[PDB]
Amino acid sequence: MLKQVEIFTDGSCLGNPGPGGYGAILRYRGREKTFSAGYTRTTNNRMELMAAIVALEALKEPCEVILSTDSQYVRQGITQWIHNWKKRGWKTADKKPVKNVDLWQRLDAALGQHQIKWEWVKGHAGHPENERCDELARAAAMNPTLEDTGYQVEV
Repeated sequence: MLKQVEIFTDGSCLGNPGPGGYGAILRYRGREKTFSAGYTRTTNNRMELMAAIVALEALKEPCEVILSTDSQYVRQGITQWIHNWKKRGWKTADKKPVKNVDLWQRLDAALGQHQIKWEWVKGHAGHPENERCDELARAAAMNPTLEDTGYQVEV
């Protein structure tokens, strides 16, 4: 049994907005849990964030996690923006709510309990687990069954 929770995530979208989905693989306890769902109308950025949310939300106690994803948007958010957005109450410079604040806040809450180590992989050089996420995300977007409630053409 691994001594660290391993998480792999990916998200895909056919349009902007368009049908999209995510794939997440989680290695927790002695199991391998796979999560995937497609949404009728959403975006690539929101699916990549949803991948990470559902995997962390599965975590029932404070863990030491290693998250692997080739998503620029999650990376950008986590390394450059998230800190600053909390200091500014989740608003832009022109004082509006940040884009996808709904998901970034959800993600923020989900990271809180954990000791997380981020692994940013390049698309063409991920582990066998990242490729399966991609494949899952792509298949989910082809048969979408959920509604992305928080999506807005708007804010």
